[PDB]
Amino acid sequence: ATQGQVITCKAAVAYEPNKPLVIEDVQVAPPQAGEVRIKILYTALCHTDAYTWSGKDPEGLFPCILGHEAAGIVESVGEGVTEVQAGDHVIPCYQAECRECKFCKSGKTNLCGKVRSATGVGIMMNDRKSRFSVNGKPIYHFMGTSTFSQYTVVHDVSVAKIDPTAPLDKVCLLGCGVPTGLGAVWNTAKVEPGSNVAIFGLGTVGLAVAEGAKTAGASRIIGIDIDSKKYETAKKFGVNEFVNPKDHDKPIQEVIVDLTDGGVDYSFECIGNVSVMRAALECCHKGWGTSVIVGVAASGQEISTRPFQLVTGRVWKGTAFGGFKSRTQVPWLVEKYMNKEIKVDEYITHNLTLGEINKAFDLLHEGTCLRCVLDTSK
Amino acid sequence: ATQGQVITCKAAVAYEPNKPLVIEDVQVAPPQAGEVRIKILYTALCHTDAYTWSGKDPEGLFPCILGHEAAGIVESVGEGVTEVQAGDHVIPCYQAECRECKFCKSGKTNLCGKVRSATGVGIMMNDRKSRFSVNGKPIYHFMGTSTFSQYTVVHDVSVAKIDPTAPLDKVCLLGCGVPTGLGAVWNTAKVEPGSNVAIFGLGTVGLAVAEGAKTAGASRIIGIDIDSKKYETAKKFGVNEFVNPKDHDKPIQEVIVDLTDGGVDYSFECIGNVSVMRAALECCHKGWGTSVIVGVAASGQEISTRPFQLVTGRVWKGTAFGGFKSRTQVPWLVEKYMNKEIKVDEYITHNLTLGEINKAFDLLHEGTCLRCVLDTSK
Ligand SMILES: NC(=O)C1=CN([C@@H]2O[C@H](COP(=O)(O)OP(=O)(O)OC[C@H]3O[C@@H](n4cnc5c(N)ncnc54)[C@H](O)[C@@H]3O)[C@@H](O)[C@H]2O)C=CC1
Ligand SMILES: NC(=O)C1=CN([C@@H]2O[C@H](COP(=O)(O)OP(=O)(O)OC[C@H]3O[C@@H](n4cnc5c(N)ncnc54)[C@H](O)[C@@H]3O)[C@@H](O)[C@H]2O)C=CC1
Ligand SMILES: [Zn+2]
Ligand SMILES: [Zn+2]
Ligand SMILES: [Zn+2]
Ligand SMILES: [Zn+2]
Repeated sequence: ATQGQVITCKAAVAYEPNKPLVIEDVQVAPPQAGEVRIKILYTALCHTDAYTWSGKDPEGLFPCILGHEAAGIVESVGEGVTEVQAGDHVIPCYQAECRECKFCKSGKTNLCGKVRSATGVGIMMNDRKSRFSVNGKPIYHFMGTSTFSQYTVVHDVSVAKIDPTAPLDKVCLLGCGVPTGLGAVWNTAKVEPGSNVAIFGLGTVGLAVAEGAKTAGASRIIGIDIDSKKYETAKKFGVNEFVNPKDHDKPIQEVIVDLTDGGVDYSFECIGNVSVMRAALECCHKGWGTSVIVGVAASGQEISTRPFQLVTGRVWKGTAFGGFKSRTQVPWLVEKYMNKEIKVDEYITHNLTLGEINKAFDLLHEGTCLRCVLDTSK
Repeated sequence: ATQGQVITCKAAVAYEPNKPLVIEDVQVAPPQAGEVRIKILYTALCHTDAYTWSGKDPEGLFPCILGHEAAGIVESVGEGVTEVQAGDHVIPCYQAECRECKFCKSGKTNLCGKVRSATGVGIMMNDRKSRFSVNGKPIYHFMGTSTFSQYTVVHDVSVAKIDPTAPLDKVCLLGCGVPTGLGAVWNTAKVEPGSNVAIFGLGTVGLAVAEGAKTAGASRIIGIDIDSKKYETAKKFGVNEFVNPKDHDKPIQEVIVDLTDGGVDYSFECIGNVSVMRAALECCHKGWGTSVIVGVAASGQEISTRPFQLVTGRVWKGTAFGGFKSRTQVPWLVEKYMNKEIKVDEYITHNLTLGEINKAFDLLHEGTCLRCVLDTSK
């Protein structure tokens, strides 16, 4: 048994903004009530990790174990945990689903407040302390997940139990960008067959929106990116027209309006840039157009438009994890992937190891990844 | 000019139930106010035609010119007609869209009563007489369309103006089965991505439902037909599992429930058989399942179920022309076909001429057609 015992293991610790992550031996405490200790086998990285690592995250706390896109196998569970057990295959999710709060009970949102008072400050609810340490001193959790490690401890309300035959080096991506993108189409916008759609930003999120739109039956799927190399790549995900704002003097919204004779039925902003968010709203069609903000803007940044845009029938909205309830629906997305109904594999451009995580981050930084997946054994 | 003049032309006249249609020379009167005379180039036939021809239609009136799935070119228009003109390419529709009645104004239905008091009894609204005759004696219109003719006269509220570059030997199918099927999914049911669907009856309507479901993002698309040869054909339209009721002693609803562990999210009955309609309702999932009746049952036939089926969350509904507004949306479907977003060609199994219409009906009778299209020039 490792159960009830401290586990020493490899993990990538971020000690300071912008410094290379150091691969330490760390102590992972056993799970307390309501907690789940997971053997993480594969973890993906994304710009959300890098953002905090670069010291730009006002909620960032050092030293910490980053990582929030993973899949693994439950090693043990704490007192009272019943939905997973040792041996279950799981995806830890930064977005909880407690099923007991007024948000979960509402039936009108996927947001759940249950553990965010602890996970927002790098600790666990049960004792308001961390489960990670080196040389007797605590290392903060990150986003309730901390998946840059061979083992992590997470709240049971954050653990999705998945099909035990799913490939763990692929379905690690179903914890972040892919569900956000697909559900922005399916849940937040509810795009109807024949809709025309604009997608601003063709990274992983944007490409998942394009797949979502394609699956929902959209007609014109117009991608907008400042990097024209993204178009060739985006075609397999369903993007079927492309505009680079740099090729035009006019604001991009006017360009899209001209291209569609009035605007799109739905737009999605998958960058996190307030000016593009405004453009995405303003390129929607009068009367019925809807824009969904998926991008996460920096602190203090504001979106603007003229109220006539909304008075004349446009709707402004946004999405958090595609509107998916994590514990209930991440398993459902895994099922759809196993049935070849959603892409996952095609988003993984590189496969490295946890040991080479610093190299993964260099790949991320240079725009070379869609998703880079890390094997935590080496 | 043929305009303002009577036109003599070929047309297939049905004089008596079950007798071979006779290809006469007929007189087509010029259009009066609100009417449109159309040079019909291609017309498809379907079981709706045959039903009336076989004398089973209580609204059937003889002698008559059958046919309701066509495409052509406007020859002339009557007083006051402004939405089409001579030379426009058109699809005459059995379902009007006047835009002025309480049904059109409702925003809650595609049914329009405007001309059905005349078209239901084989005549025109303007003068309550027919525009067809042989040897001075009147021939009734059928379904406001009468497309088994080189020329017909229809109400302007029934004429969809379409893209002038569309192939008229294909888009004749967008006046009946294909929109009914696609819109049963898109408009009546509003099937969401990932839904499981059952389709009862894999003719043209059923196959259009399958295409609709596929386009909407459905997961399991289960086809049910008493002819197992329909499965191979149905696969290209999106059917991905198949059940023949004959291979099972249990009622088909129990079979589907077993296959899906509880039932489908949506079912569609595309036959017109009250017992299968009940089966389609009862194979829907508790809590949220919805069945859509597309099939048109015989007079006096009734559907039945136990109320607990509905009390426990199933919804029973039906569709008329897929919920599409004809004049506004048939042009839209043509646009989608031209953009390769909906199939049309694949439903056309044979191409004959109006002269061989009796042979077309034999093909129809033996189950050999999905859709048989007729060139009216020969
Ligand atoms: N709402 C939510 O729950 C979630 C939001 N996100 C957010 O989604 C956004 C995208 O994430 P990823 O796809 O991983 O990022 P990414 O960095 O891989 O992709 C960004 C893309 O936007 C393009 N771009 C940058 N500036 C542009 C401009 N001015 N106009 C057009 N294109 C431009 C880049 O060329 C790049 O292709 C981020 O803000 C991220 O925080 C991510 C996950 C969940
Ligand atoms: N609601 C509306 O607006 C419209 C309704 N319709 C109706 O849709 C229905 C289907 O039309 P089409 O596809 O042209 O007919 P079809 O005759 O081409 O297809 C009927 C299919 O049902 C199958 N079938 C017959 N009995 C069966 C059973 N007991 N169980 C399972 N399968 C069975 C046959 O094998 C055949 O494949 C008809 O009732 C027609 O009147 C057609 C157009 C519009
Ligand atoms: Zn991520
Ligand atoms: Zn909750
Ligand atoms: Zn028909
Ligand atoms: Zn009307």
